Amino acid sequence: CPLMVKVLDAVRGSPAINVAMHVFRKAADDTWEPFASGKTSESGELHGLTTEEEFVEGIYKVEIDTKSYWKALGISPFHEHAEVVFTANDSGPRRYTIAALLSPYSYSTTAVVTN
Amino acid sequence: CPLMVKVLDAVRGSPAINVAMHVFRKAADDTWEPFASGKTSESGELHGLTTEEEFVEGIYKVEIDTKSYWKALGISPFHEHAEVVFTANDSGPRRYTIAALLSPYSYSTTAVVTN
Amino acid sequence: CPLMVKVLDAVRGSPAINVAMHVFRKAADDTWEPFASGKTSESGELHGLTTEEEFVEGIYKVEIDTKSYWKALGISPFHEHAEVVFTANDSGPRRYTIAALLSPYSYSTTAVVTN
Amino acid sequence: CPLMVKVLDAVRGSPAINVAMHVFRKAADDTWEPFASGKTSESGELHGLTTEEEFVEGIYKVEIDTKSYWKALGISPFHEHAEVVFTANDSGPRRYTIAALLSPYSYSTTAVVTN
Repeated sequence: CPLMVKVLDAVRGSPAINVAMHVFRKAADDTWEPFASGKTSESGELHGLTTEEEFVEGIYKVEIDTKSYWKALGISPFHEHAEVVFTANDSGPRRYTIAALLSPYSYSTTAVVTN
Repeated sequence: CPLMVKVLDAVRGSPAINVAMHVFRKAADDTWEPFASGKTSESGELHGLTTEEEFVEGIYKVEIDTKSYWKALGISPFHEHAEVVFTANDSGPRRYTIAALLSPYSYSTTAVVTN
Repeated sequence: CPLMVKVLDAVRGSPAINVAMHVFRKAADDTWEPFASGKTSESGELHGLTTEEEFVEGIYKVEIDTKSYWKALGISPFHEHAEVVFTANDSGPRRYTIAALLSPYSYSTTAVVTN
Repeated sequence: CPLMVKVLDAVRGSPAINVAMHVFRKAADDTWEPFASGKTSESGELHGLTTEEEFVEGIYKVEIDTKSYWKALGISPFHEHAEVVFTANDSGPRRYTIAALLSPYSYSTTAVVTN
């Protein structure tokens, strides 16, 4: 599993469950093409977005719908979404774990890249 | 000053100086219209992006060129950039300070919204 | 001002106001000798803790009373406090700004060290 | 497993391996008593510190030796250590995952508490 995302809620100290996200890949003509999508599970994780074969070199964008997450909890948050944009697999295949830590007016994002 | 950005470098323990960024407003056709840009000062701050009259309600994106910053320092970064996307002034004009804390494989962004 | 602390609230998107903290210096017997304290202003900042003459090399601890802050806001926190422990002035006097970003179940602390 | 710690390196985008930490519990007389210790594995995780039976209610402190971690990589970091202090099990037994994200001049810590 070459691309996984984990989302935590910094207010409750819990996984952020049922958070929707879409992944995009930059095409040769510079547009963002839809690549994969999913929502976080009860553990705050989203697995199975792609395969080693499909996940070729390129620039990818993960757009995490954090606004809908907060709104369903009654909160009007600052950010519309949390976006993570990165070049992947430039030196060969790697495994990427993207973590997002959510607060109503702040988010943090971290990448763990393994070989 | 309705919109200010402050950037810190978590590797060196300093303001992040000469960080370039662009501010976009979302157009009617859902494309991003650039409208302001600048680079952070010796204090890591960028002021004077817009004015209260011009800074009307809408969705705004700040794209911070973190990759160029880390490249200029000889340090390999993960992200292409750090984006902050938010709806402004939904309850009337506010002063926004966007605070970004940068590491090569992680960043955080926080909004301090004052009235 | 050799030592300043700035605290932000990631839930409300604001300076964290009236946050109490104590500064300790490590004694010869490895106990913590209190020597300064204060509470953050309307801007979330605490200035005037020490002076350049008094702020000699040594190990210092800032204990930020985050639990009281969250309790005063009616929000359940995880931590008893946020501690920052550091050796000061190891290469000669520096100006230290300690920046703390607070959420109920997460915090970050960053040092901006200028010369 | 009621108490686990995970440590990541924000510079390299990797688990922080072989990071030492000590856990303490506040005694009835207010002193910190040694509770458990260990070092992070190749995955940046430390498991098996305690048991459900042993991990009674109380105030606990995790002192993570982040300075030694950075020094072994050639870096003189800001913090002496990263300390996480918290009341545990106040409403019955819970499972605690403490995460720490390390940069030379910044650290973040998060708690995920599950029932």
